[PDB]
Amino acid sequence: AEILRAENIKKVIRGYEILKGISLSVKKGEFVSIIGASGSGKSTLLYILGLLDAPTEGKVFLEGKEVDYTNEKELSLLRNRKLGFVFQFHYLIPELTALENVIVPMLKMGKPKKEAKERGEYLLSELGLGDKLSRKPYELSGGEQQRVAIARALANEPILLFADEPTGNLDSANTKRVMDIFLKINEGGTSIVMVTHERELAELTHRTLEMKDGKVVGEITRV
Amino acid sequence: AEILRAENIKKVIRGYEILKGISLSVKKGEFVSIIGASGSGKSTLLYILGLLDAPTEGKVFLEGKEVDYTNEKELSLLRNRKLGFVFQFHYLIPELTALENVIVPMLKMGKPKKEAKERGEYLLSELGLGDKLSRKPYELSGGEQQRVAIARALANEPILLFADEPTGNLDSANTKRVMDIFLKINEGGTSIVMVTHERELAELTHRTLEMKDGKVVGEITRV
Ligand SMILES: [Mg+2]
Ligand SMILES: [Mg+2]
Repeated sequence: AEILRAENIKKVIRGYEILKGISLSVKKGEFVSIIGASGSGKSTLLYILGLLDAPTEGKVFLEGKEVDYTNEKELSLLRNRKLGFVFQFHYLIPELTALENVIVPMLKMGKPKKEAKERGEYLLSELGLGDKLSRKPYELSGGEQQRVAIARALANEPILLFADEPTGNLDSANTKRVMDIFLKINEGGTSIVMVTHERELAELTHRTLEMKDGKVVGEITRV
Repeated sequence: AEILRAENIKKVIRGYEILKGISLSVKKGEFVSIIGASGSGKSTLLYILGLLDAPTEGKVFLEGKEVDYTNEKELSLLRNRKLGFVFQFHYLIPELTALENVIVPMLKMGKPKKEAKERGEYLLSELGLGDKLSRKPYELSGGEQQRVAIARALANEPILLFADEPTGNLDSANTKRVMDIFLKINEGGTSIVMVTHERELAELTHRTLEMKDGKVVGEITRV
């Protein structure tokens, strides 16, 4: 039940081939991790798979349909409708409450405000922030802000979450809390593709792609 | 040449007096730091001085005029016109370039786009990011993102910068780079009030207020 495929993806950045021909697929419901040395192309690949950057060569298919990277507005539309993102950085809006931050993407897509606020409240309860709904981000710790960002990532019921180093800058306890959140999300059926520096975190996922110098050099599958 | 004064500031949060009666002033051009144990009220004070939160009791005067905290829109107006903010977190907008992120506040105040973009480019050059103008935030490291945030803080030519733990999550080299940036800004004449966990950073400032249990308990002046 493919949800994502890449075919012969290459990416040139400043005259160098950062990605050198990658093909992969991801099934609906799968938790896939990507590991490899710094400069291997892991984040570059994730940004292409997540419709943030276009490939130089190759094709990407989302839910079995080829992605057209040539109209920015239409690409943003598809991305906002289908995908959610978590990064090391939380990109909260500091003048808005934790609740308001979560419903932003829903309002953007035209979801009615009542319905949107209820969803933002369900999501935030789900992620241990029911008590911080009205808090502004500069009041929240990094770990709490990550939980706001994950709630927001789930706002439009995405079919795929992309996570780029989601536990960076997080202590042990918050790293475990956030990884457990991802595990529970994936259990509910949402696919996740996660780039990580931590092999111990990759070990908790169903499949790991190992990268080196812009190629996939290894694949690890865990049952 | 007073730029800021607080008179008998108290702040009740969830039925407890977090700030218990604080009076202070800051002169134009001064670099003031605030230190003290966790729970001393340092960040709470900074948010009131920076017009982000209202006091429960007391008065704040900015450029010798009493601040009215009762109309949110008018308070936001004054804050956006006069003050800039740096936090441990960078609050960048990840779909916008480093340049676009800096001019946001200028456009908000009605500054023409050409003039705004030139300023955003001057500021970013000034802070070692001239080469990252078109980079999206998820490409930038935490240290670089802080430099984008400091540029943005300077966008409307504020009379006062407030910095809350601006070097948290930053390594040694970036901590020094960011502190040096603050020192250069202050040299140019901009006042800065900075909350920090690091006494070694407070030692580089002109004056330090020491807090304990919601009061100023000590003051250190350095020439
Ligand atoms: Mg991680
Ligand atoms: Mg600091």
